Amino acid sequence: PQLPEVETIRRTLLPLIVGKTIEDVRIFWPNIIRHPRDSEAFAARMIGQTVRGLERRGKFLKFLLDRDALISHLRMEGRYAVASALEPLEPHTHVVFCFTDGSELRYRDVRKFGTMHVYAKEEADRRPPLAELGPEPLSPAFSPAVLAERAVKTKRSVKALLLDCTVVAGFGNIYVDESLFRAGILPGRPAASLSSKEIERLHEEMVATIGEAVMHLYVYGRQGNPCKRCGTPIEKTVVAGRGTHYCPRCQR
DNA sequence: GGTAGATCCCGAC
DNA sequence: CGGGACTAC
Ligand SMILES: [Zn+2]
Repeated sequence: PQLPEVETIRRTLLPLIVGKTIEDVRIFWPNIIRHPRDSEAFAARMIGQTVRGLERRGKFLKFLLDRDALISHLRMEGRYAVASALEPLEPHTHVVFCFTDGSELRYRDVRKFGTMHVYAKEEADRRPPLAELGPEPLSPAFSPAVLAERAVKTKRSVKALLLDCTVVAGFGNIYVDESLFRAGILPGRPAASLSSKEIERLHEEMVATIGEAVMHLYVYGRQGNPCKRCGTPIEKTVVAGRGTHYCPRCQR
């Protein structure tokens, strides 16, 4: 799930778990648990705590309990469901939080790339994976000025810059490619090569693109198909180690 | 310190 | 082969 999907999850999941008390935590793939390193300590500390809130930072979910926060990332294919402890689990279920009311919060992930970290609430923001996370793309904290400052100080491509979690929180591949197209900027452009005008335009499109989604693709996954604006075949290459889609006419 | 690289998984190729 | 977010040049 990308940022907008994670926000939907945050909004929809909260009422399904708020006020419920954890009675057990069951772990079927320990590698998902990143802190405490010992999955048994992770499970033990959560028992007896009640879910009080659910927040989002980038693509991370932050479950707020009594004492602790659970920081969860779903990566490409992770998903949460709330269901009865009486029913068989769905395939690829790796972590289950059992509540005293007989319901469960279940984490599924066919790829097993997801991560979970638990810390005392007051420590979560200064520990991995939240430490160093950049500003929310939809917050005034993410400004053209902030973007420009990062762009000038690097030799990397503009795409690499936007994918950097320290630059902006949870701005995914699909939105990077779409935003760059809408801004008329080639993904392989050196970040430092962007004019003040281009930085302003890029910020504008980043906010518009992801903002619209949080509330029709031009290039992403459209290689070999005509550009919706000019008819030129969309091309796909590798930039910043990722599949990258662009129109060679609209973007410069 | 900045930057790339190794790293995890497994279904679709 | 792809992909989000600790180690070594
Ligand atoms: Zn075009």
